[PDB]
Amino acid sequence: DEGHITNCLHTVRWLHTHNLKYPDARVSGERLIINAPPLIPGVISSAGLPMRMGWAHDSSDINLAKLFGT
DNA sequence: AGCCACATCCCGGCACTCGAAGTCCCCAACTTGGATGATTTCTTCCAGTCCTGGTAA
Repeated sequence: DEGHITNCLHTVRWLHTHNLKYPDARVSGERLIINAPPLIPGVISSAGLPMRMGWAHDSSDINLAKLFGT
């Protein structure tokens, strides 16, 4: 089903490393993809963690995004 | 060696004591024997309603 897979391929455009909408769903615009900052000895942060991505956009997609973003 | 600034130092001076009875010492502080049985601990029915999405067809 090229249509089902096409709808799934489209979700890739909004995979991100950092989520600009987290505290408030009203924020509108582009995604953010950045490598973790250099480690600071006195601070707990993403600097000590491996690279991972997530997904946010329409409520409807949830299932269709799972093929490539898992 | 002679001259000047700044430290303190000791005598004359000053002010206070201050109303107005005493109130007992010393050493000791208990051993033993037992704390109960038999029975039972509730049942009927019920457990609100409405407002407060973003995104794309």
